[PDB]
Amino acid sequence: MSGQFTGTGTGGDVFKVDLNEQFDRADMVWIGTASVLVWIMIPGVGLLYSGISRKKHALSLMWAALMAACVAAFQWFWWGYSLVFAHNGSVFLGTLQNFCLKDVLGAPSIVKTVPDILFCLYQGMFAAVTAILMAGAGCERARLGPMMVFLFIWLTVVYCPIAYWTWGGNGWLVSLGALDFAGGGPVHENSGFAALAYSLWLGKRHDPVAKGKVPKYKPHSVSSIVMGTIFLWFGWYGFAGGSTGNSSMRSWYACVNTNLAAATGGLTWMLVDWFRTGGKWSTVGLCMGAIAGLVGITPAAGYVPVYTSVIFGIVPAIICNFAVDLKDLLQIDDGMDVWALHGVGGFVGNFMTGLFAADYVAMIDGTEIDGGWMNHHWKQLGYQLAGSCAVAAWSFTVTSIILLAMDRIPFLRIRLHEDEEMLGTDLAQIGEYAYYADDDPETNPYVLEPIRSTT
Amino acid sequence: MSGQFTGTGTGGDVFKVDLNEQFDRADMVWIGTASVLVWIMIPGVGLLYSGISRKKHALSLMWAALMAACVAAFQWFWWGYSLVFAHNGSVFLGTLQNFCLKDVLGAPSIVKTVPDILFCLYQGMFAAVTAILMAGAGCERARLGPMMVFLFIWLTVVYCPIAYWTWGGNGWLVSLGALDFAGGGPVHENSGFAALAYSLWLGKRHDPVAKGKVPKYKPHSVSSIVMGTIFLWFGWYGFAGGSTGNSSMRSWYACVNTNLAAATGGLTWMLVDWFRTGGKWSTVGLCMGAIAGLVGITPAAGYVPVYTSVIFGIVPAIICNFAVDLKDLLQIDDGMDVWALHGVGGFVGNFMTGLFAADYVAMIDGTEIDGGWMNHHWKQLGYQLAGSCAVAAWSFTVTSIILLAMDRIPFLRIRLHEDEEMLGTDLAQIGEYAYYADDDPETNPYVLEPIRSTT
Amino acid sequence: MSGQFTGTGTGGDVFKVDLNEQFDRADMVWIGTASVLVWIMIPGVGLLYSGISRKKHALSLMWAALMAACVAAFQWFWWGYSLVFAHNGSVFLGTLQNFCLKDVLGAPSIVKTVPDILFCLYQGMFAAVTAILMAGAGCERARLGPMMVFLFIWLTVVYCPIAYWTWGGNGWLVSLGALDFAGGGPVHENSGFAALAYSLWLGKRHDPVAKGKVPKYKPHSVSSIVMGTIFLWFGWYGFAGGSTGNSSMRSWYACVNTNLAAATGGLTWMLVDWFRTGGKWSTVGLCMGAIAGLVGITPAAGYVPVYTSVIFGIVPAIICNFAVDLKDLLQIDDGMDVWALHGVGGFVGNFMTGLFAADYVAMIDGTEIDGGWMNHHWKQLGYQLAGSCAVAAWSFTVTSIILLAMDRIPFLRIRLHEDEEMLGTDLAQIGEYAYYADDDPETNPYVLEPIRSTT
Repeated sequence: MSGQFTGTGTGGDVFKVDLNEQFDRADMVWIGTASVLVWIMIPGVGLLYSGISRKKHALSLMWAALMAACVAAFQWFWWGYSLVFAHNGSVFLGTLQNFCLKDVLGAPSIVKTVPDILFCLYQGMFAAVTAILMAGAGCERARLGPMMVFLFIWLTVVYCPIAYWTWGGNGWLVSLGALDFAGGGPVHENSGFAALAYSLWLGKRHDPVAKGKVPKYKPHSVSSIVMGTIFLWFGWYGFAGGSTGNSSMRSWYACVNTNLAAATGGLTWMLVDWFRTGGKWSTVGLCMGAIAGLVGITPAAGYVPVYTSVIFGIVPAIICNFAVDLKDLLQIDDGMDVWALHGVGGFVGNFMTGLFAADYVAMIDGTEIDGGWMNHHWKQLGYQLAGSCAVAAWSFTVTSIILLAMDRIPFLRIRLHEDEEMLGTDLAQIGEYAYYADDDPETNPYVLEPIRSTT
Repeated sequence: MSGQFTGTGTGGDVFKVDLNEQFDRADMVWIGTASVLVWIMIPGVGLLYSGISRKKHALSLMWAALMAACVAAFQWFWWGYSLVFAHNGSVFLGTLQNFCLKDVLGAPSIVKTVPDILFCLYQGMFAAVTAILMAGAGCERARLGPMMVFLFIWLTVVYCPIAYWTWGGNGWLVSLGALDFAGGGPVHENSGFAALAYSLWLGKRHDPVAKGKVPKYKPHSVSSIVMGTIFLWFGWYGFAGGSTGNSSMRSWYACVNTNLAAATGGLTWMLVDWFRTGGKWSTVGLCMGAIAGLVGITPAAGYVPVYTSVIFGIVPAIICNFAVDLKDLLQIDDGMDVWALHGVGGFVGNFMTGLFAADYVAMIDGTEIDGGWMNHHWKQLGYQLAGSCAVAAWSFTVTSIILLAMDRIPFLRIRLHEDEEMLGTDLAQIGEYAYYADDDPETNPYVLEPIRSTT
Repeated sequence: MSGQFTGTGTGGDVFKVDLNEQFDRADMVWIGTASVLVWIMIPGVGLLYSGISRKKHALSLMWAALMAACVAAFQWFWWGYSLVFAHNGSVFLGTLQNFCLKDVLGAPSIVKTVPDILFCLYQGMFAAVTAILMAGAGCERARLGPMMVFLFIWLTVVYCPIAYWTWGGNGWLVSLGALDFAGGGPVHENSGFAALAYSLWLGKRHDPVAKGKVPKYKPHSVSSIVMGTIFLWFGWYGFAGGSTGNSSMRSWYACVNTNLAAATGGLTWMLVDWFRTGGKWSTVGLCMGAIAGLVGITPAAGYVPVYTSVIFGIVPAIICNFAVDLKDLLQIDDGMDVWALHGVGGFVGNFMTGLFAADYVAMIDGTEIDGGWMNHHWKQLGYQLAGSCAVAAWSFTVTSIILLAMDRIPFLRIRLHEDEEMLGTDLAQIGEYAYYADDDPETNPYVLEPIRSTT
């Protein structure tokens, strides 16, 4: 009544109008397919960080990726989507108008080429990828119940505000003119500096794997590293290629850039390791460099000329390779790989987007930008820096607050203090905890949860 | 001659007309993509049931999934497609009009938005998923040759009639008005009660893993469980999202519902295990609950409001978690996990579809239904029950007949009697059977087939 | 200026025209999705050939697949795409007009339904699949630096000319009328006869695994075989289904043919092994037969009637199964599995395409061909043979030249002579090479590179 297209609410009355008439069907199919591709990045993250670990984590990140898929999907439905995309928000956050996805259907989303329900599906996968990056960064000696509560809180007050600034209709970074093609701020920079907060507050200090003359690479499972890198590179075609919101050839241009950045990242990191080790070929390094290039190109893929995409592989791979060495200077391992690849890599890619963004690349599908230094729009570089500094500041500070507030509450503390922690070898010889005898997550039906040596 | 569009046979003469003009190209692309996604559910099933097993099966279900992909694809081409979709069928079964896919091309299928050749591709994947569920349920001490003959027969006289009732142009459940969005009857309820027939006739009785005080969860391979659950959740976007037959936003609505049902299923099952074990976190339980929610939402995903999708996770996860305990009461393990998740989960989801189905959800793409209790269409619940009872009755009874008839034929008996079965340790010390020395399917080039201790 | 559609160069001025208006959006979405699917075939190849190996390769092919993805993507961007698709080529090779993908954007590609940038993405995946087939065939005792230089050279002077003959605007096989639906010449025949050149020049002679009474199947990892076969069959829907360049139902017809050829290949090979071993069921054989059928149907999938697709499974599976026995006659293992499946299988499929190709199958999307023996176009068979003989001759001869020229240059030699090769057990007891103590690529951070026993 008349139920015709409103652009608001559900978008119109399905008994009176065909809400699909507002959208190009092929735009919708590509973003639906891209959503399925982003979903498999979630176990990709878990396999990557399970395999790279120089310590045997009690919690298996391949399994924890499914936990994170569950918690993130519930959080997004409950209020995460609304806090980012309620079409009635301020410049810093949305509202609860779409609580429990009420009225999320056929109105054109902030990306006008797809309806709200499809943009909800797609952008929910980005929230889930960020959740498993965060669970991966903070997984060492984590308690599972507190970890799930932590992810729910962290998505609500760290991810959703930064996403709003980046993508929301009134978000202040959008208005400023900062460029972030595929969510490098909300996913990579954000999770990387949240990882850093974990590292400096809850990570183990003077860690035996980061202390003295110890190997930079000493992986738990190379096959897990490679399988994770496979799922991540495969899924990144949806992550970057879908960030146009349409079926135009800017989507395929973005995919070419993504593949070439991954390829030149992997080769660059391996070559850097070859110089730095005196002639060894680093299995871990090739995979880390592919990830550095994928992270590097994320803010840029739909904005930069194809030949510059090799720079988004080369330069993040070099800078991140040396960032990992900071684990030695701090003597801290926990959380630091996620910070090195996603935090440093995300900062570097965002910065370089202000150099190489081109108005004629964006205009492949009609997208209008001032451009970067390629267009002599010199001010663009400061817009990038303002966004990166704001994301890093908010993620680091608020994550720190959550971690330290939970640490003060005994049943929410995410990581026990060691003097509180009964060893699994001793739990096993108690009958109530005999299942700790099996310390191999491939056969144990139960998570080897940290237990307070107070019962 | 004139070769114009007939709606029958091949659909028209390709030298005179463009058969593609009848269809929206984006509808076709989504259903083609959805078909590829359903295909990877096939190894998903195999990995899931290989990993969950409390017994070391001689036949590897990850490998047997490829066997099932082969046998199902051949059966579907030979006559399975025709028995379901020959456009000239009765109310209980189709015909042999499309034997060896004769004349399967460009006529609009029973789903009018895609042509016959594409609907054949898509629906053939559902048959294959059901084949590996059945091979998984009956895999313990199976003989491979008899198993392949069994699957061919079972698809023909169990799957294809139930599929016809559910999807065929004249199928009686269609006419009755029963709702089954994505094939929960033909795939899940059907395979689950066929599994039950296996369990009660050919499964081992007084089984040491189900007898006395034994662990409910004792998995063969947690990594296989998790990888299977990954492929299943990823592929389920095609399974449910493609069941609209089109590129409309009802497809994406169905995907949101599927993801939220999986997410709330996984968390619910894990929480139930946490209460029931006194505080342990169940690795197996999280994955089983995701599957219970995916099964639960299958008949409902394109029919129910988004906020009700959490109920299709919560309630199947609870009921299935207690259904698994029935393995203790019966002291039978073999076949029972497939019955618990797909049979019980499929029944519960189908039942709840009669409660929560809504005419305004179906109408997102113009689909016309009376609705469920959400529309005060109280009679809908009895239509659901009639379908579930008919599927369970046919699958249980006819599977029982096939299994017991094959058991009476020495060269077709699917599972040897134990008193007929030479132990692999003794075969190994015979020179003709020395390859039984390697009882690990990761390195053995040969299936460790059960051998009659009569040669 | 006027910047309107030119059909050349970038295709027009993005500030004046919408280059996307030239293309059906759903055609573009399917080819973008198909590109992502071909990408996962790359690790598919690596897992397959890592798992089938009867020798423990020091270089892990699952990891080397990512290396090959990197080197192939760079080579394609640098000049590989231009050497195949520069719209200004001769009848044997392209040019450097699109060096570093200059001007590759919105002009219609040689496949007029997609733009250059998308055809570049798609066809680059075929180059990468061929790169990992070649790295797999030559992986035994390979040195990694020389291998990467070899792949770059081999793509440039073996792959790119054969691809040009097959797909280029003026390619001589195109003009002759040879049929090759999905690149069976450039990918399978080419890599298979390049593998053969490796086998006969650099492979080990009188090899203990191929000499005397030794098992035909003795795999390194059955799970790797199965996972590789999963990724290959899943990805082949993009490989074959995308080779129409469009969203028509010829794409879905091609997928039905691909699935049925894989299915009948797998069953046929397993049955042949069952007869030939006296009743054993071959795990490796089922997977090899699926690959033989996938290779067999590649030149044919969009050209032959559905019922003939079973012949593209049966006949390649039989001929390839006996081709593998040639490893016994030669007493050579290295490289020969890639030749047997891709070289022999590719030749057989190409040959049979001249028998079974049908003008009424091609015309499903308007494609015009004379047809094969199904249309009494008897000359078609000689066109197939001319292409297969030219591909095999060029690939074998030029690969031989590259391998033997690199062998003469000490720092480029791909495989050390054994008398040059220090054993890993002795390297380990040197302090500079102690990391050779860990000969298991699952935990070693470094490739176990062959070292000259001269330092």
